[PDB]
Amino acid sequence: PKSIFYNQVGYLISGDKRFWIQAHEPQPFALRTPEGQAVFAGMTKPVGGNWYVGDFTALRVPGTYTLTVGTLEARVVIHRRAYRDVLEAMLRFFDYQLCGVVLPEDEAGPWAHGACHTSDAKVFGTERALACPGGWHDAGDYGKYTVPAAKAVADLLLAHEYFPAALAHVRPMRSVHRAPHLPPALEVAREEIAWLLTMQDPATGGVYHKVTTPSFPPLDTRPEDDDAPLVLSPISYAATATFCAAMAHAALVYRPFDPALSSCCADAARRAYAWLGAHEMQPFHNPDGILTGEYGDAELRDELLWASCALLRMTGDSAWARVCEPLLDLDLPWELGWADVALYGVMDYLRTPRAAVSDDVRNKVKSRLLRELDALAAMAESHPFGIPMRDDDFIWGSNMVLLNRAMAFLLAEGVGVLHPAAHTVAQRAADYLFGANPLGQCYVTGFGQRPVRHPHHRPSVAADVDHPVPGMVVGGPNRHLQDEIARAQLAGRPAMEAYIDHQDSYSTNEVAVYWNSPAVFVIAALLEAR
Ligand SMILES: [Ca+2]
Ligand SMILES: [Zn+2]
Repeated sequence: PKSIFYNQVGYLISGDKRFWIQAHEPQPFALRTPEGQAVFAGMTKPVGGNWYVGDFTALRVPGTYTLTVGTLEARVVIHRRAYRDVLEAMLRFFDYQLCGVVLPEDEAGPWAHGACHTSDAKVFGTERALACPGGWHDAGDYGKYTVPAAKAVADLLLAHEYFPAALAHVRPMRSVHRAPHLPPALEVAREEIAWLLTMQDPATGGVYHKVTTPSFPPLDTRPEDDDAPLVLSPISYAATATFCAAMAHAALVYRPFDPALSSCCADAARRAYAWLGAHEMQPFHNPDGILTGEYGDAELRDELLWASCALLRMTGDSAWARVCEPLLDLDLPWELGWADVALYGVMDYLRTPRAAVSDDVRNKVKSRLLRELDALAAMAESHPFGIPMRDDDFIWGSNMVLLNRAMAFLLAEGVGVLHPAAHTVAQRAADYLFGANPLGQCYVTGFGQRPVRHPHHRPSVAADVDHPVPGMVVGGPNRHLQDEIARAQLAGRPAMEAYIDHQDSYSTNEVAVYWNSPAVFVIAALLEAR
């Protein structure tokens, strides 16, 4: 497959521009207008392994150019807002996943419905029932889970706070949101917050782990065709803590837009934390008779960290610094979910007014955060595609691992922790996700020259349209070959090549709400840069 590897979505006018080829020496290259006029030229340079890169960043005039190097040819496009449409489709994906709510045909097209899982969820072990209407279907399945929901919400909320201008005029589905009509990111994220609120037991303040069917309906199964009884898995520490942090964050962001919802989230967060103080950290386990997504976790101190730090920033009360800061000194991995969420708390802590926290602890936190970014930067400098990844990092949901890492750079920039490689990593992450990889694969449905055509997504599989729901970020290459398709097809291939666009490859070609949400953040960042 001797080919030119590039960002198949496009390049920003004022953005960094790079293409990849396999070679053993530098080669001259050139870009020409559609009419054949040479407008740019340069030399490729080695970046490790068999890989060479070409840099045409200085080419600022928008349009479609013919890139030539050696005998190889490719067409790249430069646009003022090249990632405008893909960002829109990425946020619109959340509306496509909406549950218990009719999606109008004029907006949802061939994947329209219809109200799925309207059944009042029976609490596990009992006959009492609460109405738990979504909200979003988590992944390719239709299950709704509290823990990963908190990440998806937090990311979209963070995307709004950081890059409101880039998201200001993206349009979610028209007839599914209420008043006051919020900025698109907040307009979309509110739906998941609303469902999450109904997941909190008013009796104990605790939060149910997941409301799903007992088992997984077939890949072919339509949402409404899935009418199995809805189980309500027990309250868990992880569910309550992540709920608490997400609500405290929601209560803070939505205040100048929806004061009514802001008030409701704040009270829900406090009650949720009250539960944490009276219950031990117990790892969730699937109830007997439940085989849906467990989303378990044995380490729960980072959840408490996030919950504490979120309430710290929500209240601005230095009383929270007493519980936050000891947890911040722990050697927990500072990551962005869904299981390891410590960095979310770190950010809330750093975005808290300096007068409410300890200076020496704040300096230590900033110092560690920079070290972590330094390590990622070193990884990106060694990687041929400039992304903060090693071979053993390419596991289940490697694209989220990548995107979370790019997000960490951009988040830290917002709190005065500026690493010089931050915006380079952001572009490289987008390049990789949009085709700049050993497979030349655009890992987003409905975009690029080699798009994802057969994702592990039941609404997409159900419809016989031979093209899935657009704007879905798939899991990406997984070296552990954790499905029957991958183990047969992808055996022997390098980590970055451990992907296949097969609808039955759920460990490489699955989608998720918490996979699109960091994608929204990173892509919005690139558009905001202008
Ligand atoms: Ca954890
Ligand atoms: Zn549903």
